[PDB]
Amino acid sequence: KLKKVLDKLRLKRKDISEAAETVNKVVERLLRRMQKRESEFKGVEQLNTGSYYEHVKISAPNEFDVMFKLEVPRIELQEYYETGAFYLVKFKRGNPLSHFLEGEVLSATKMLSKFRKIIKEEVKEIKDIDVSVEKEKPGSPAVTLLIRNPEEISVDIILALESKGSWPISTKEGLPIQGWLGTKVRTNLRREPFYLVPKNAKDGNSFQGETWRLSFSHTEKYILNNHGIEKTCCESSGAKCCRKECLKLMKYLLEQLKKEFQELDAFCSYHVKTAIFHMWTQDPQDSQWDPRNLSSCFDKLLAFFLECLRTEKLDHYFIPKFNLFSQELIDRKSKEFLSKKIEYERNNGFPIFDK
DNA sequence: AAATTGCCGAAGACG
DNA sequence: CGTCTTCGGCAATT
Ligand SMILES: Nc1nc2c(ncn2[C@@H]2O[C@@H]3COP(=O)(O)O[C@H]4[C@@H](O)[C@H](n5cnc6c(N)ncnc65)O[C@@H]4COP(=O)(O)O[C@@H]2[C@@H]3O)c(=O)[nH]1
Ligand SMILES: [Zn+2]
Repeated sequence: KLKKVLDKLRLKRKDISEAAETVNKVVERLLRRMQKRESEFKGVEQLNTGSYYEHVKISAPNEFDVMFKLEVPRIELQEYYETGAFYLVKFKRGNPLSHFLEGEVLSATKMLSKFRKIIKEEVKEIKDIDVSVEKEKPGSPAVTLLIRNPEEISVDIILALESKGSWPISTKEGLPIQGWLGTKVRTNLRREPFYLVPKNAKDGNSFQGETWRLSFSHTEKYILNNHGIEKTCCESSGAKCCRKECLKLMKYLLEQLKKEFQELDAFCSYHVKTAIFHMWTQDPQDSQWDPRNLSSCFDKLLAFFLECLRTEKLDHYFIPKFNLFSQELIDRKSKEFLSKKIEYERNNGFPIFDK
């Protein structure tokens, strides 16, 4: 049954070819524009991120996430209150970024506005492809493209500051992978740079326009590609596990529920991905994720998610004091609403999987 | 030093 | 299952 759902969720090679060809053409053109010439974003490099490049994209290849990352040396971070995730950026000259300053502080809003303006002008010159820039979203770090290939494809272009220093201390007790992927992996991952994206902290019913947010799309991608306690997990001379399949089933469940209940707008795939990371830490043995145990693994994930929902607590995997299910982010009656919907599908063999 | 190229793992496709 | 194929990612090369 779950097996038949996964077959339905599996992407088609022909759809992947058509979508990728068009997406890569458009992105490459955008990145080229950033490089040339008197652009403040001149040194940006591309990193592909999110569901599709993690191989956990379901149903259709119609959503692509890409980071344009700018190394900016000699920055000092100041934690915006005690959020753990949000920061203000200051500088340790006649530099490319001096006009994005709001006093001594590097403004996320200003920098993102220019970045978006450049993309809009470049997109206007694309004539062989039907692509447009979607309207700006409140507190989004993304410049979102809309492509008609003729099928609809969304591409999020995410500006990110790259910092080569050690990660901010709010992450010190995050990434608890020591009994799973191990201490050498954790240490090496934490020696990689960290990123800030111009997503603003929500302060009441407004946004703080200078704040940036930590991003670990890079570490997350590595983990999804290197997810076993055994090095050969899912390799050609190793054993297939069901970790990713279990994540797909969960994303699907949430996706289907979101399509018909508007009171679930505050929930998203990132909550599901965060939940399963915790599950992978809780159950690190590959033997616990044998494909023969898919049903029980999915049920265990469901139970864990319901418990996060009920206790109003889902710790960011990298920033443990940052609660994705705080009352401030998601109202209590939204969590109770999702709770009842999940229990129903769980007690009725997921009729919603039949669309 | 932008752009090309080699190399192969991940996973879809099909028997 | 095994074998084949395409795509993504990386960095040496020029
Ligand atoms: N592409 C992309 N979109 C993002 C990201 N963060 C947030 N968003 C979209 O930006 C709009 C405002 O974000 P919200 O905080 O209101 O809603 C998000 C956020 O709560 C959380 N979420 C999603 N992704 C993350 C990541 N990567 N880290 C931490 N929290 C995350 O859940 C909601 C998910 O909805 P979303 O598709 O992200 O839409 C957000 C809103 O459009 C981002 O990093 N990358
Ligand atoms: Zn595996």
